[PDB]
Amino acid sequence: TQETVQRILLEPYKYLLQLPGKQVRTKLSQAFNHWLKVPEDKLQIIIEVTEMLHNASLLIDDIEDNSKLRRGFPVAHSIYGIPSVINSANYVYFLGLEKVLTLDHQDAVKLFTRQLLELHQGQGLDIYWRDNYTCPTEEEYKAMVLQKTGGLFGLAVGLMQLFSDYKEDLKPLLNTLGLFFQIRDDYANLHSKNKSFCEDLTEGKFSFPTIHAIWSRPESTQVQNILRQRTENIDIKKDCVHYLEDVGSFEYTRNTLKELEAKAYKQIDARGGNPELVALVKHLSKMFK
Amino acid sequence: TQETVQRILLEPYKYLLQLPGKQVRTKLSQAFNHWLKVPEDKLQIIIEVTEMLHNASLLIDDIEDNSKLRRGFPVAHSIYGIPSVINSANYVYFLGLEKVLTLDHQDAVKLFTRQLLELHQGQGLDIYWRDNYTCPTEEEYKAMVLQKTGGLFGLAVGLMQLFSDYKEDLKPLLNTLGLFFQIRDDYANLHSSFCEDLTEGKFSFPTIHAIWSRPESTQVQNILRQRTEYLEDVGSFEYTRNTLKELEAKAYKQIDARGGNPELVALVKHLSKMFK
Repeated sequence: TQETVQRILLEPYKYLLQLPGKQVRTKLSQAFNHWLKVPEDKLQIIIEVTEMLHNASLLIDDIEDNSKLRRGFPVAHSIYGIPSVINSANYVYFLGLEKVLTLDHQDAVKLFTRQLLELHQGQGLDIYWRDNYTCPTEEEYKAMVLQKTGGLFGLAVGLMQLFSDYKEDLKPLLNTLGLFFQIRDDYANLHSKNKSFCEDLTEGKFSFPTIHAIWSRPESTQVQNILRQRTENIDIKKDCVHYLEDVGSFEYTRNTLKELEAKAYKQIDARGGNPELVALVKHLSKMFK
Repeated sequence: TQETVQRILLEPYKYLLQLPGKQVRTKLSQAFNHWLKVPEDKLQIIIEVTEMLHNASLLIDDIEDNSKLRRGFPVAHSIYGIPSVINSANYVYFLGLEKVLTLDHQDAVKLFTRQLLELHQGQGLDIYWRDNYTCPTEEEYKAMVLQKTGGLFGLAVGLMQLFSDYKEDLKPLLNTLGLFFQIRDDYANLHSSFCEDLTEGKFSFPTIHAIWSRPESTQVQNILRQRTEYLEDVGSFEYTRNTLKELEAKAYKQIDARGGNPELVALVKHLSKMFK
């Protein structure tokens, strides 16, 4: 009956849509429309595509990170099982490709193909580093973030620019915003004090503050011992936070974010200014200010 | 030095490739070019896409069925972990789409999307029945197989048809070959345990016959899910053997209806020795 089969195939995806989300990709797309001025018919398809693909990748991320909860609620594969979530999220990917084909543009699929290939390289490296106990350098981590986060950012803005007269190069600004967002999340996860606490330590992932501490003081192995343990001991995680403070990694992260915030303002002005985008950067910058 | 990233991302996929296995999709697609006469440069790209999608779907299936072994060796996620295999397989999916774009044909991506959506609908039904222990009927299983297995055969011949003037209908033969190859794999895995797959809810052609050969009022189970609502007294393996014997004969008549194809006939006859 087709409508029946699509219903059971989208069930894990529909569960995730009800969970609390931030929709930052929507808020960044609307800010970039200040320049691009994309007609509303194409713009809605673009936004649906982007959030479709972003929501499907969250389903996959939670499996790949062994997450237990998502925003306070049980994770999707805890309820529907790993096999259903994989097939559902993967099915959504190709529903997104099907929707991209409705934009009626020869370059749209090429963009889709490139950006999804970028996101899988980013996510793959991040997984590989964690699963093979290989701590990346700061440069390597930044290069990976540009792919993992720049993937969907670049898909949205790139597709918009296909239907815009504004042809200026927005890729440097997008790279700054990709780093800014990811490192700000790394900082919040650890520098924060019901609510989850340092779940990146429990997930054993190398984040920006832990990477700095590892290479800053290689004589010590404290952070490695905690990440390898992949434990949920609150006290062990608290001791990791105390270490990153004395080593000065939280300050290093704040200075990195402040420098990124300043580059974003300089890059936004070069592109002609964008009060919506500027206001958004400032509001997110208070966290480390 | 940046191509190392690509080697890392394809480690689980390359492990399954190295595993000794028949390349039916390749020889089948080469035998179909006896009719379609695709230029060899385009045929090679089509073959690569097909085997890419095939081996990537195998990495995912083994997770989705909790398989322990493939081609006699441990499953890739038992070596590289489930996270790496999911990413690797999905990466190959979009490397396959990128390779399709090199065919330089406006209709290729539309065909790629349609078949990929068909495959995930077949794989999703297979998972749903297994999770709810609602064994499918023979009819339901065969409809599911024509998507989960024909979807890939249909991509290969469909793309070949984009570069050919041959306009004869090959869909009946493809449906026959798809059912044939699937039931043959079902027979081989269970022939040289029944209770294991049954206890675990793994539904295949021989076990489907075992369930529905008796009263089998599995409507209590079907009333618990979005589902709703096997003849002569013979063994399940023998029923599978007769079904396969019928499919081989149907394939021969359909090949003869298309003027003949000695390589295709030889491929079927060779694969048919499994149940004879």
